[PDB]
Amino acid sequence: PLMGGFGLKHPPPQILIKNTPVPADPPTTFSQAKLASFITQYSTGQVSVEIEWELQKENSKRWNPEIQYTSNYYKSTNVDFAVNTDGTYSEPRPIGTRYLTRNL
Amino acid sequence: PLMGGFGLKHPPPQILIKNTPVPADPPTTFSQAKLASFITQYSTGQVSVEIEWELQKENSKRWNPEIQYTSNYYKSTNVDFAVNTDGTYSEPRPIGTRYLTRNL
Repeated sequence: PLMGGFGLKHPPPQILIKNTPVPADPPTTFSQAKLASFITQYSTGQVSVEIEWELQKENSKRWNPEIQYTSNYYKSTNVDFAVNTDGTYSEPRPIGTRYLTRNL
Repeated sequence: PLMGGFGLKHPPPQILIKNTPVPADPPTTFSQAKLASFITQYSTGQVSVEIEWELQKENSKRWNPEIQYTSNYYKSTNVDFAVNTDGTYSEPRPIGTRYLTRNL
């Protein structure tokens, strides 16, 4: 994929969900038209998704130290990747996956 | 230990080595005095030491990122922890062992 990712021919199947419509009271005399009056309704719940991953361990004889992703050592008004005073979560910067090195 | 380390009651036994003295030619007439003239001599070789270590894996539910030891990302005249032009190895800074966190 050009955005980056894992191109799949059979990707994870998309999951669709809907509230089953519940009609408001129909008239007492039959009518051909479909029922246009419904009960205002919504649902809530809990969803869980668990992905197993396969890792390729880094095996390298490089002598000197790598470059690692490290949080800022210096003080700050609030922790990065954590809530602020108002409870708003925030992610301060995009984090790529390439800090290790290999030989080309 | 106050310098830091692993205090041992039976530490690794210190290994001692010496060149066995080889005398220069003694006189042809017996003498009681010990032999004061030796052959100038030295030895060389290869030594190997292999230590097995026991690690305590870090298991933590901290949400935000840790602080890691990372080499300087910015350019420099030469790599740190690597030889210079003249072949002189150098270690630019002392590196302590505590970058991870726990709850007190």
